[PDB]
Amino acid sequence: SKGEKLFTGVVPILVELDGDVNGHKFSVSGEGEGDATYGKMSLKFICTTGKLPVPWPTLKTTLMQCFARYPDHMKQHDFFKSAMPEGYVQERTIFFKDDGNYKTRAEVKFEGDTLVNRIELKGVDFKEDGNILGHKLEYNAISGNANITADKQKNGIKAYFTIRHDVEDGSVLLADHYQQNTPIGDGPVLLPDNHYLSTQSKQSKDPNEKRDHMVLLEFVTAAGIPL
Repeated sequence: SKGEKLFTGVVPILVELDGDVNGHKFSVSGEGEGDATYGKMSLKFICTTGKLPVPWPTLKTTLMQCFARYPDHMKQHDFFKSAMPEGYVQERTIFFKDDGNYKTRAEVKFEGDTLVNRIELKGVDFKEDGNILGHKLEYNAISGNANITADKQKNGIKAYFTIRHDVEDGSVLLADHYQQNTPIGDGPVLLPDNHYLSTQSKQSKDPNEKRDHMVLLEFVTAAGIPL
């Protein structure tokens, strides 16, 4: 596969999310640019249905690991680009400690020159007055590692990690992520040795934007296999 060549330049991004969390229905769209050479994404997301009924930080991981920078010595481990342009399915369960869970299914693929991330999210068993539906989580940066392993059975990958969300009382809300990806096309893909993706995130607001929204600058770097 030559999916990697699709990412040497700056790539426009389009994101669409339809969500239902305890019957609160909402939609999110996003736009921006990926520059995988530098592991970079710059993005702006908007709630198109009014007020987001969950905190923006709980949606960050759901809302494109194809833009990670794989160092040259690790290029043979980049499943995410190998699947393009036909794309991959990305499925998670996210278990929020002592609260509900999200189930997500996304298709990530090229539509012409645009990289499109289309997502359905279903959340169940949330506490209507807990830290999520109660909007009690810090709006600050989620950085850290996503652990990747081959799923030779499905010809894709699994991933796993725990996100640590700060709560506004000084406590921490743990979100355990379980991830499966599979190629959409039947062409060959790269099945990796164990490694991780390291994400550095800066989150911000646009002072001219009236819609409920989130601005993100992300840098993502493949690591864990030495030179």
